[PDB]
Amino acid sequence: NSIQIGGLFPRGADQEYSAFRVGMVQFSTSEFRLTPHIDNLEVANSFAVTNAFCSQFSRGVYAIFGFYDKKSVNTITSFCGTLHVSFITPSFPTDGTHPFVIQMRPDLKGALLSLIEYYQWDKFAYLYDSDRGLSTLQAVLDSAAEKKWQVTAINVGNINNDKKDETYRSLFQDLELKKERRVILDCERDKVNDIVDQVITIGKHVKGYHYIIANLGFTDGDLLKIQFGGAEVSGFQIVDYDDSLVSKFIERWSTLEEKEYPGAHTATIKYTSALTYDAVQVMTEAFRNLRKQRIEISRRGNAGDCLANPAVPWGQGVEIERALKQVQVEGLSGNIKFDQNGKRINYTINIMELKTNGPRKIGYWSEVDKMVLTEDDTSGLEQKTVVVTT
Amino acid sequence: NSIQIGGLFPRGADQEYSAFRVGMVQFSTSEFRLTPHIDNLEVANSFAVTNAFCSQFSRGVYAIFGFYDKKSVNTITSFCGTLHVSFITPSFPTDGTHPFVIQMRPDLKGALLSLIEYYQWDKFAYLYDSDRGLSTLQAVLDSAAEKKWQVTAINVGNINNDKKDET
Amino acid sequence: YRSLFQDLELKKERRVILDCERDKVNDIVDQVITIGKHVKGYHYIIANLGFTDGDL
Repeated sequence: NSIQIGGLFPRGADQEYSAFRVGMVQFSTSEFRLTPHIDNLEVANSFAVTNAFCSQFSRGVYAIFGFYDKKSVNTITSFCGTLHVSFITPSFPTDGTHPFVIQMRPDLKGALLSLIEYYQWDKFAYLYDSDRGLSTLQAVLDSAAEKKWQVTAINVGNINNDKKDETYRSLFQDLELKKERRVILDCERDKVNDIVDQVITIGKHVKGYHYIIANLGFTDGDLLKIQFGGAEVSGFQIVDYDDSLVSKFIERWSTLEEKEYPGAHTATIKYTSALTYDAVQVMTEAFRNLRKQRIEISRRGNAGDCLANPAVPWGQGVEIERALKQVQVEGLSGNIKFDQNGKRINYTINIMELKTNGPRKIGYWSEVDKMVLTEDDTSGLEQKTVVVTT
Repeated sequence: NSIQIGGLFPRGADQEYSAFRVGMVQFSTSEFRLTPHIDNLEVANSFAVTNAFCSQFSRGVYAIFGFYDKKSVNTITSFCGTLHVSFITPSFPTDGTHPFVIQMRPDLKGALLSLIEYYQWDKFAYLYDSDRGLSTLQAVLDSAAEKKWQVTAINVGNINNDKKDET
Repeated sequence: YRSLFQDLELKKERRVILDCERDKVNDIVDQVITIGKHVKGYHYIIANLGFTDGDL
């Protein structure tokens, strides 16, 4: 039983495509086989997104999948909201509730809030890139109202690569006027690298400074460059490597030849690709749930124009979502659950700290339990509580 | 020499369309007269936007006119940039240098910062709707850094109208 | 290297004269970068004619 689905991907997202095919291999079943429709179009062109979308709609695919730009999110929400076509996504969570918008990336901001609550910062700089969405900034500012924080947010993503240099030295010099010791970066994997590099060159990775890297790729980042600077560094990890299923994933992940699956022949993996690999599992789990519900879904693949007026929804697709959010299985990120809005729920994220020996977990942020310190920290290994009689 | 053009007026903007009619009256000329393709569709719905857009595109209209949402801006920019079709809007300006884009609103930003400098303020709240975009926010914060300003921005616009009083 | 400069910390040295060939010069400099001991309050003296020849 072929089951056609979409397969949008940004170019240069090779690791995700590789892990995607890995998902196709790992979870293939005799009962039916998925029929991906790969499309390597840039997400920057919303029109091109429209093109691929109508294209797969012509394919009559029962599902569509891919990344999206903040520039593109409104388009996907508009169409999938209109045509009642379900759409899973690794990308950052939608700022607004929408139908047919499953989203693999857990909300991160609340954990960030609790994280600040732990360090009890009163004031700090806050760098950010626009591309993931400014909503996090809106959050930290709203908190800043209640928490009387004097945050100094600044965008950095406008800067050209060609002059990507002095702009930083000018920037951090500005931070010196406030003598900031505390900054939360909020940038892309690459921008994280360049920023850390410039911090190295200016030497502000010395003890007395501190940093917070607002993303799931904290372990993914190459932090070895600054491990010894004495400044403390901490971030987030959706994917524990100590997990059994994870280590098992690594056992084969390293093995794959790069020629077939480039970027895969490594000890680790980007969390995003991991979310992809999980997402395929979720999809296939849903379709497995369909036949058990014995619900026919054999819609015509000749959907015709997506621009057709009226754009009548095909109800079988509408049925699909009803199952999709109800799905629940383990993945590389661990357990996953969804709200009626398609946002992830009941997720828990592993707070991380870099240390001289290497990076280490210290606690986990539950959706309800918020920050929770581990058992390691709360002990007497290096130092414990002393009873003073007086 | 009648000349086909687009028409994309969001619902509930009657005064705008009326003004458009007055514009059609004041500048009508024998050399040519415009042929509007007026439409009343939700600005928020990028899908419907694309629908009417491609619809007029089927007309092959030599120009298009209408507004856009901050959500929809990427749509129309992506199209005029791709389709090399000219377009004009009275909506708030794009943050980027987008080809085949015309826009009637001069940026209020520099005048705003200037006005700030005139009062020589140091501390202020900054209430904002999301809808016109956060560019002014990025700007006022930018000037805030160098000027040692203490901004207190807040997103009032997400509040539900059902209880738009308690908040 | 890290063991080495840590030893310098016991004397809290702010002042060091390197005297090495340009390759090991560059390496030691890189390590100084990684350990971050190139902030204000430290100083260095590179004892060779290649002071411009090396990256700085």
